[PDB]
This record gives sequence, structure tokens and C-alpha cells, in this order.
Amino acid sequence: MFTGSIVAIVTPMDEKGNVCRASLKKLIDYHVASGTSAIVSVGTTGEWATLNHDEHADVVMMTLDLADGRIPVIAGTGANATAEAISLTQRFNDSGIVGCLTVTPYYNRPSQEGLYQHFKAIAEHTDLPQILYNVPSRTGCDLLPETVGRLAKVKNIIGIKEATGNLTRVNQIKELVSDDFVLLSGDDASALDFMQLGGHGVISVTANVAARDMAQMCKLAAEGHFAEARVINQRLMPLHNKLFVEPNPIPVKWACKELGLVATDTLRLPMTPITDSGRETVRAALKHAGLL
Amino acid sequence: MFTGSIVAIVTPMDEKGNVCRASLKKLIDYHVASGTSAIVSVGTTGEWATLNHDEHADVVMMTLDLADGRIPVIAGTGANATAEAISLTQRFNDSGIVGCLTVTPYYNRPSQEGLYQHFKAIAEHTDLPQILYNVPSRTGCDLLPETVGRLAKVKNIIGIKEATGNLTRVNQIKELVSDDFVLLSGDDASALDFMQLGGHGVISVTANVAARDMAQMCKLAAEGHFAEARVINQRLMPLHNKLFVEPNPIPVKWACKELGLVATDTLRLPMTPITDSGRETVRAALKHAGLL
Amino acid sequence: MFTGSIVAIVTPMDEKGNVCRASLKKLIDYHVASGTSAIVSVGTTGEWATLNHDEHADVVMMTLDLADGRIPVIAGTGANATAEAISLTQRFNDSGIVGCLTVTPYYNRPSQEGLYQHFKAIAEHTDLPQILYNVPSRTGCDLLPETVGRLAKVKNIIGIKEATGNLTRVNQIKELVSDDFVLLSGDDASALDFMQLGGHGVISVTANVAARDMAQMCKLAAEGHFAEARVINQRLMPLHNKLFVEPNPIPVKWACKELGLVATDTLRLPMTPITDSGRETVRAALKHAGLL
Amino acid sequence: MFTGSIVAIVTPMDEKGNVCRASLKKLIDYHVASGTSAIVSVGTTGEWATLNHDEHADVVMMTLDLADGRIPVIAGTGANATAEAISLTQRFNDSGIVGCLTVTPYYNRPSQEGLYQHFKAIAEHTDLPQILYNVPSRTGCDLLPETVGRLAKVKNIIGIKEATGNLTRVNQIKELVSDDFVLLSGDDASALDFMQLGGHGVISVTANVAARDMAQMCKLAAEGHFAEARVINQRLMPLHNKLFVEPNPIPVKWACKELGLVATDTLRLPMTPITDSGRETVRAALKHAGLL
Ligand SMILES: [K+]
Ligand SMILES: [K+]
Ligand SMILES: [K+]
Ligand SMILES: [K+]
Repeated sequence: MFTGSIVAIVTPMDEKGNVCRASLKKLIDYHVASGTSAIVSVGTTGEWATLNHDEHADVVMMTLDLADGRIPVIAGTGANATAEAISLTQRFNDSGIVGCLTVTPYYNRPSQEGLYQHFKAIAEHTDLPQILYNVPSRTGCDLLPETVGRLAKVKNIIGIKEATGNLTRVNQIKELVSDDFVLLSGDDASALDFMQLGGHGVISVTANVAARDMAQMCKLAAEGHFAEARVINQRLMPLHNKLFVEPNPIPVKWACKELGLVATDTLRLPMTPITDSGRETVRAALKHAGLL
Repeated sequence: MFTGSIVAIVTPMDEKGNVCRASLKKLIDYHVASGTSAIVSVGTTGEWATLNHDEHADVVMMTLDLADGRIPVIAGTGANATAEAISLTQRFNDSGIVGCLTVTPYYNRPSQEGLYQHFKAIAEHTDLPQILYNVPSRTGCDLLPETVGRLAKVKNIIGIKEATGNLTRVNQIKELVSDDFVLLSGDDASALDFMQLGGHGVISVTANVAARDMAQMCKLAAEGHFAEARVINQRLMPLHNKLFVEPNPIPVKWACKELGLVATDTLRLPMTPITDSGRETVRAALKHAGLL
Repeated sequence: MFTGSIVAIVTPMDEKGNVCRASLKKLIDYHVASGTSAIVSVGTTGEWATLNHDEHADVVMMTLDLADGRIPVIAGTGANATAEAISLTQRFNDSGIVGCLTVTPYYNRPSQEGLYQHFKAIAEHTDLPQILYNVPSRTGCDLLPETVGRLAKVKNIIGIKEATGNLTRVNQIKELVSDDFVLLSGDDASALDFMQLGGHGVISVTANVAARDMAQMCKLAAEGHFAEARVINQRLMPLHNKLFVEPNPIPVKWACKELGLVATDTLRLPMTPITDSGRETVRAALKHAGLL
Repeated sequence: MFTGSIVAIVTPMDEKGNVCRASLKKLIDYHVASGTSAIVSVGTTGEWATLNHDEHADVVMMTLDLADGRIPVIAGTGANATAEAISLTQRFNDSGIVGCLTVTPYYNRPSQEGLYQHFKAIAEHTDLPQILYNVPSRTGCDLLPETVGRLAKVKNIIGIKEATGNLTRVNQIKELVSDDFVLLSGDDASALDFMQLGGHGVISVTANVAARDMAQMCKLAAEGHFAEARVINQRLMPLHNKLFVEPNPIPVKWACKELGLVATDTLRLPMTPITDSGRETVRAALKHAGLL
């Protein structure tokens, strides 16, 4: 469901840039075994931006097939044209995903009123639950609490991935929504803080390579054991930062390959292969988390 | 032609959101008559964000058909996947456009090296002149002068639309590139300053409703008559700011409707109709410019 | 001591700009009666910047005299020259204050190494406890966690007033310091959040006019009753924001006068009297907090 | 004289932090010989922050004594209390300085109206020309063009040192003030751009070690020979940036020592000695400029 440690899973690729089915299966089994609560398929970390709509759908369908009911699957579904968002979401009706992660229109910088209409329209054309995704550093566009409050009144809009790293948002949004609207961090480095303020979990990049620690950290948090949780957190903190030493998902894909979870660390342009210096930095962070 | 007042033309729509050929013809005749140097078809102001590839190609071909050789046309062609930019660009080879305006990958936040390989590859697969477009407020990524210097060495990368509003960039870029590389403002409120520092022109929103004044201002700036160009700029300055009182192209499409240049001011969601307050502000700016 | 609700008390003045002893007594009694834990005398809210050093000392001595052992007194003691900071601190040795609130040098923007030497030197020339005060929006200068960690190793440096409003700081600093280094918020609007993350109290502007609510909110927080605490918080939140609708301490002085706690709302230039529109805004916030 | 290359002169100190009269005389003779238009005594670069009022007056009187009528001297006189600025200013009336450089109140963050009443009052109580100084990175407050327009109507407020590095301000200010109001850059890296937009000169840090080049660059800019001025600016550009590799005036005092212009590079805490790495960077910048 929508709590605990949710992975924004990489889209592993062969040397040609196409999805690697064996690698994907290996990651999906690693999650099922690790206690991960759900998989976000073709989020930002899954290279949503460089997959075409059919390739995106293939990866989601494949991911659901390979999950085989053992672990719920959320699909990335954002578009910055409201009509395109509706169409793309319609594709996944009756597919088996439990929900959609739908990104704020990126680029065209709508007003808060436009954001409200965009998401309200998306929600009205599906029965799938919708998790709003706010990530202003990528989109140029900031979904404010007041607007999240308005959107939470729509039946199937059920939570938000808050990736600003701005922790005052947690309670500004909580005071405006019902007790079962979910609040998930999209910022690994502040996610334990976010849960300590009342957040319900995290859509994590770090969980790609430390799924068990991340799932244990979020059980502890949800139980009120923040000081036990922080010990795992300090173990992971260099990763939470150094998985962004170069643009995501360049580091986390390299790390997945170095840990043997995927066959190649290939990405699509304009993402570039990891630099030597980035490799050493990520290597050190992995050693610190006790994974090499 | 890649100097002077270049308009980033609105894509005029009927009440259903479909391109209105009659309104487009009127705009194009207006720019031919008013001395505009060229037309950017389906840029940001032309709602690039919300047109699919079919409509995008149609608008560009219709603009070329209506222009009928009387004014150069440049297409917006950016994409955040390098493969898709290359592919959209191929579709316009031998179309009759003189050039492409290609935006930095938005959303995925590539490194400078990524940006370099992106634009180099797009350029490698066409004969068309390419104009790089930097607009960090929309893309979350900033093409730096050093990278622009490296890209200018590629034969058909011929200029930049610099939309940061950061005037330091003009001479940082100019000292790294050859004398025939074109520097074009993409920020109307600072465009005269940009030209006085050595910029060659402006790709303008304001030009949609003040074509003649913009063309004369740019010609005066080109000859060095800055005090004279600034008289004109001071009467346009309220438009230069208030055409962004709500998200572009909401205000400018309203203005074009109020002047009678287009039949409706309809846009595509997530752009919303102009508010009553925006209407009052834009109307006062038009009156300050002497257009109403 | 250094926990709970600490007031950054206004320096009430007569129509001529000099300290008003009757008004000060009335505020000090109101605090003693309200449960306020301590008084910061001649902090930022007390107009430290527009009092000369003798006037500053007079206000501190007067405040301690009037407190008459009923409530501990911390003096503002910052200087941006390290020698001047030491001298100014020496004045208060053996005076009766329990500690100093010492601001980061403002203006000259030292390195982190310079900040470390400045504060280490101050601490070495007094036996008074020192609370570091980080407030980058006023000083242009940001004391980072790593540097706070180094400074906390000095015997008499015992806590920090963190006024950035950046809540990730609470745990970044906690993991680098011992369990009895104190962490106090300097940002009223985020202070309950700050305490919920592990902070020990707040040096508050809002407590000037809502001392009892603020003291009750921080007892509840310290006891783990965050949801009871939040109800008081939502009552006060318009105040926490609107006490800065004009520069502090302009609004809070007007509010103190409107509630009858001080005789005049006079301030020293370049602080100006409250605007009409600001008066109505602050009035509304007071009505909301149930104080008019 | 308030045009051309104006140096913000270092205050050279012996090993004990006391003003070194011999080093000061050498600097002053150097600026007379190198064509510098004037000297700003005890500005930011002159460690205004860390001198008390006694030392501040001494340095200014010693500079006037050594200059001996050969070059105009301007004093730094800002304060964040209006009463104290008025008072420091009175101390220099009939001293022989031609003007004051008065900084916006730092730290207390006054409103635009506050700033207006501040500078108007300072100006009302002197016959000396006043030059407003805007440096938001140090003061936390930004004097806006509209306020500058209002202040220019006061008879003896004659110009502004604009240190934001925001080049849009030049023509926003210039259109609101009369033709004899002086606009002076306070940001060396953007100063040539500032002049090309219509600025009249620069109050410069770089001028401390490259006097002659700075004076020639400013004269060429004044006559409109921008391409020629830019050759000089490109050789100074590493200094313009690297003299801030560590907090000003750490690097420039080191540079003056390495050139032999001052006996020691001692500063007052919280400024610290230059690091080994800063030394290497500044030395390479001096060699790029042709000074070593
Ligand atoms: K709902
Ligand atoms: K080229
Ligand atoms: K200590
Ligand atoms: K004047």
C-alpha cells in the first residue's frame, strides 16, 4: 500500500538502452525479499523522461508481471498537457497497478488554479488512486499546501510525494487534509525528519541499493523509535547525498551494477555515464553503508 | 535571419483548442507588415508544451504556408530525450524553416557534459542551423557559458536564446565564441540592456502586440542609438513585465484578442483563462504602450 | 534556564526613543506571571542594533533589577569585531545575567574558520554560558552544523538559537553535539516543528504578546503532546507570520501597545512607525489568537 | 571626483593590527602615480567592520594627510542607527574629505520607507556629498531603484555604489534620476558591463593591485571604447573573481604584501590569514594580470 519504504525503481537497461528483463526480475525479487512496501515504476529515477509512452507502458506491464502479486506497483503518469495526462493514465486502467504518481506539469509553469484543474481533471477520468508529486527543482513549479488541501477533497486524490526537502510543508499540509491523506517524502536525506514530523513513508532512491535498511528504518519510524531509526539513517546518509553527486539516476544505476543487482549501468542521453570521480565517491558511500 | 526583433508567435486557437488558421494568417501578415525579422513557430509562447507532435508539425507547416516566403520561420524543436529531439528535427529537414530553436532538456537535469552531448548529437544529424535555448526557470537546468563555448565550435550551432535575464552572460559567452555566433535575448524586460552589452536581437513575447515598436527599437540598438531605443523601451516596459502577470501566453493571447489580431484567447490546460485583475493590468500596459 | 518559551523581549520606549521603565516593569511582571522561562534582553527584537553600548548595558541592568531573581535574564552580546565582542561581554561578567546570546558577525562575512575563532575567543574571556545565534538573513553569514559541532566542544558554549527556519538543521546539529547542548528555535512559525524534531525550546517574538500560550505550547511539546501543542500553534500562526508583516519589532511593539502592555510603540530610526494596513493585519491576527 | 576608477583602499596593518602609516603612504603614492580618481577610505575593503570610531577617524585623517591634496578622499560613514550615522558624519565635516560613502543599514532590515528616512536625515545634517551604498549580500537589505529615485531628489545625495552585481539596476535607476547622478559599480567582475550600460565608474577592490589598468579601462569605457576596455578586463578577470576566493580583504591584502605595496597582510578577527590554497589561486590571478 502507501506507507513505509517505497522504491522509485531504476529502469535497468542493456548496452543498447532497452529494458533488461533479467535485471528487472532480479531487482523485483530483491525488493520482495527486502521488505520494500511498493514499487514506483517509471518515476523520475526510472527515467520517465527518456522513455516514449509505449516503452513506458511496456516497463510498467513487465514490472507488474514480474511482481506477480507479491508487491504493489504504482506507475509514473505525469504529463504537462492535461489531455495527454488523461490519455496516459487511461492506458493503465484495469492494468493491475494500485495507483499513479502524477507529476506537476513541468516547464509551462501553470498557476495554482491551473494545477488544481489539471489534477482534478486527471482524477475525474480514472478510478485509480493518485499521488501528487511536487518537485519544483525539476518542474520550475511549486504545488502549495493550500492547493494540496483543495485537491485532497477529490475522491481519488489520496496523497503527495513531497520532494522539496522543505520540512515545514509536512504540517502545513496535514492541517489542511484528512487523517488518511498520505504524506510521503521524495527527499531521501530529509525523509526520516519528514516522518518524525508526521509523514507516512518515503518514495526513495536509496532503497534501490539498501532496501532492507530503508524498510527497517521506516518500520522503526512508524513505531515511534526515532533514535533506533536514526542509527540506520546515519549509516545511509552519505548514500542519501552521494546518490546525487551526479544527476539521478546515474549514481544509483552504477551502484546497482557494482552490487550485482543489474547487468549494465547504461542510461539514455542526455544522462551520461558516471565519471571516475563519481564512481569513487559512490563506492565510499556504499562501503560506509556496509554494502561492500 | 537571426538578428533584430524575432517574434515568438502565439498559436491562436478556436473555442475547442484547435489551431485557428484565419487568426494565424492575420498575425503573420501583421509581422510581415511591421518589419519583424522572423517568426519562432511553436516556441514556449506558441504552447510547445501542450501540442502533440502531429499538431506541432501542422502549426509549423501552416505558418510556413501562410508566410509564403515573405518572412523566415524558425521551429521550436527541443526535447528532453536526445533520441526524440533528433527525431523531431528530422521531420523538419527540407520543410522550408531556416532554423530550429532547441531547448535544454527540462526535468531530467543533465550535467554540462550531458547538455554538450545532447546538442552536439542533434546538430550532427541535420543541416539546419540550431539556436540553443536556455531558460532555467522552466527546465531546472542552466546551460553555462563554458558549455556554450564548446557547442559554438559545432558548425551548425549558430546561436543562443538566453532567457535567464542574467546580463553577465552576454560578455561571458561572447568572449568564448566567434564573432558570427548570434546572441539573442529571451527576456523582454532586459532585452534592450542585453543588446547594449553586445546581443544581436531578441526572441520576444512583446513583439506579438508591438511589432513595429520592437523592430524599430532593435534597429536603433543595432546602430548604437541606445538613448533613442530606450525611449521606446520605456513605453513598452509595462507590457514587458505585465505580459507575465499570469503564466505566458495567457496575457499575450488576451492582448492579441483585445487588439483584434486573433479571434479567441483560448489556451490548452493546464493554462487557464486570464483573471479579471490580469485583464485590467494588461489593458493598462497596452494603453501605456499606445496600442489601445 | 534554557528550555521552554524564552522571550526576546521588546525594549519599550517613550516618545523620545529612550527606555520606558514603567513599561519594562509591566512586561517583566507579565512574563513572570505567564510562565515564560527566561528573558533575552536586547536581542534583535530588543533593538540591539540601534542602542549604543551604554544604553544597551543600562537596559540589561534595569531588566535584571526589575526581574528581581524571579526569572533568568540572557543578554544580547554580539559584535562583528572579535575584540569588541570580548569587551562587550566582559561588561556583563558578575552582573547577574545567566548567559549571553552572541550573534554571528554580520556584514564582514567571515569564513567558517573565522566564525570558529571569533566565538572560541569570546568564550575563553568569560565564564558566562554562550548561546550562538545564527540568523543568515540579517548577517549575510551562515554558521554550519560542522562548525557548531566544533564550537560545542568549548566548555561554556552551550547551545544555539537557530533562526534560519531550516528544519533539517536540528538533527544535523544534534548528531554532532552532546545530549545537553541546547537547540532553540529562533523562527516562531516553525518552532513547534523544530521542537518536534528534538529542539528544546524557542527564543520567541510572539511570546511578547501571547506569553501564556507560548509557555503552554512548549510544556506540551516537551512532554510529547504534539497534537495538543498544535492546537495552540494554529491559534497563534497568523501572529507568528504577521508579527513580521513589517520589519521586527515594528509589529510586535504596536501589538504590545494595543494590548496595554506598554505605553508607546515608539522605535528608533531606521525602524518606522507601523503602517495603517499593517495595523489592521496585526489587529486581525490578535483577534484570531483570542487576545482582543 | 566621483567617476573613473575609485579604489576602496585597504587599511594596512602591522603584526599587532595597528594601522601602518608607512604602508599606507606607499599605497597612496601608488594611486596618485597610477591615475586612480579617488580613494574610499575605510570602506568594506578598508575593514570598516572592525575598526572602532576612534581608529576609523584616524585612518581617514591620516589618509587625507598623506594624500596631501593630490587625490580626493571619500570616507566610509554608514551605520545602522540613523542617529549614529548622523553623528559619525558630523565628525568629518570640514575634515577635507570630498564625500561620504554611506551603507544601507545592515542587520535590522528596514523597509524602503525606513531607508528613505535614514538617508534623507543623514543628508539633511551635512553639506557633504553622500554616495549611497547598496550591498544586500552583507546587509540583508536591498535599496530598490524607486527608493533611489526618491533619494536622488535630495540635494547632496549625489550617487550610488551598486554592489549587487545585478546589471538590470543600472537603467532602472538611471531612468528615475537626473543626468548628474553618479552610478558606480561596486562589483568588480561586472563593472565593465555596468559601465557599458551607462555606469560612470567603479569603486574597486581590484584597483588596489592593478591601479593603472583599472584607470585605463575606466577611461576607455567612458569614451565608448568597450572592445578595447574589454581586452584589459579579460586579463583582470581572474583577479576580479579570485580576490573573493576568501572573504574580502583577506586576498587583496595578501596580494598587496606579495607585490611589496604593504609590509604585512595582517587583518583583524574575525578575518583570518589566507589559506595555502587561497595564496596559490590569488598568485596565479596576479600572474594572469601581468603583475607578477
Ligand atoms: K481524496
Ligand atoms: K558554429
Ligand atoms: K560546551
Ligand atoms: K541629488
